[PDB]
Amino acid sequence: MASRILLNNGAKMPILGLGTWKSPPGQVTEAVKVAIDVGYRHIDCAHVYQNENEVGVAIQEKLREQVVKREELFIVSKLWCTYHEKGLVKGACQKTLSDLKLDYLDLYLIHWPTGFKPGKEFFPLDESGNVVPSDTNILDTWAAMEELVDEGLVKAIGISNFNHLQVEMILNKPGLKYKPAVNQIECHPYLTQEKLIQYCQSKGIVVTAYSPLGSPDRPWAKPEDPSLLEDPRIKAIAAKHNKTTAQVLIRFPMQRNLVVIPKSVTPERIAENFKVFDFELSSQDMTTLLSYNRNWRVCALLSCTSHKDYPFHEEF
Ligand SMILES: NC(=O)c1ccc[n+]([C@@H]2O[C@H](COP(=O)([O-])OP(=O)(O)OC[C@H]3O[C@@H](n4cnc5c(N)ncnc54)[C@H](OP(=O)(O)O)[C@@H]3O)[C@@H](O)[C@H]2O)c1
Ligand SMILES: O=C(O)COc1cc(Cl)ccc1C(=O)NCc1ccc(I)cc1F
Repeated sequence: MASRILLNNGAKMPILGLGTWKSPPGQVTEAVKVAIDVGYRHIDCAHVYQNENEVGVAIQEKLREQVVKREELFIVSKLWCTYHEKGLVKGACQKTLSDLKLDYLDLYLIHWPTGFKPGKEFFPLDESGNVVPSDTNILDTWAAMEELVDEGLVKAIGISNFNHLQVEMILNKPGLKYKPAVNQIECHPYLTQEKLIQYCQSKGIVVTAYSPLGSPDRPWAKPEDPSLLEDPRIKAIAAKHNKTTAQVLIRFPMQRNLVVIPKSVTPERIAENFKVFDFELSSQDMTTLLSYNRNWRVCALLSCTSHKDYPFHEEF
């Protein structure tokens, strides 16, 4: 299987990338350096992760060392919810560019479909704990994203955590100039996303699977939640292939024509996670993994559920 997938902007995107949410700032520079040294060419970032400066130090060092050329890297970031307004989008993108020490992003995503009140706080709340919306909508935010392409700040634009109706709304936007290249969504054997993936793929939108290992380090994890890495059924498939459970969990979305972005700051795991191009899951393996779906989400948040554009009320 080829290492990159063709986007609807004409550029190629590496199907494996390194995730950076929760990567501590004192560890992520080494994580990204190691990743690039062992072959990663795609890094998934976001302003809200609070570690783009440190990710950028690694990228810049590897470019300066001539370990890789800029054209060989595929750097992704995301517009946070408190920057959905017309007059804030460019500055948000530029802050990310400055922190990453880049003059363009390969892909810039609307991180969530919901706009929040601008200000210092990433999750502005009212006194009862509900997020405070902005009156921005996904269509006007999209027009602002299109401007970034036309200004040379980003090579591609896309969306993240958009449900099928929200994707459809973007595709049906009056005067749409650039289609979204990517929809980045949670996807793993407990949340298989067949409906949303088929819709996006049918429209030429590439899907990126986040939390492919079930995000065991998510800060709201409960001791009782289901665990992909410990699931004996997945362990069995891994054993049959002489691979680790994580390697199976990474290969799974790859064979569905998805991009996948496992996170690690552990050098041995960063390397392990990249060794997924030399085996194949059978169709039966794939269908068996799909059968484990239970519609379980890592990524959901009660404080945001009443926002008009919160994505997870719809079935898909
Ligand atoms: N667009 C969005 O809204 C959104 C939401 C969630 C995630 N994402 C992106 O997707 C990325 C991945 O998702 P995620 O961070 O939620 O979780 P994940 O990649 O599913 O899991 C990360 C966890 O798995 C561990 N791990 C990694 N490789 C392992 C291995 N080979 N064996 C055992 N454990 C392993 C990591 O530990 P160590 O790091 O300690 O090694 C970490 O605790 C994020 O970092 C972010 O870039 C985007
Ligand atoms: O959103 C992400 O990329 C990962 O999740 C988070 C990352 C950070 Cl730095 C802070 C918070 C979250 C988090 O609560 N995500 C869940 C979530 C956020 C926003 C909305 I709108 C809905 C959600 F489910």
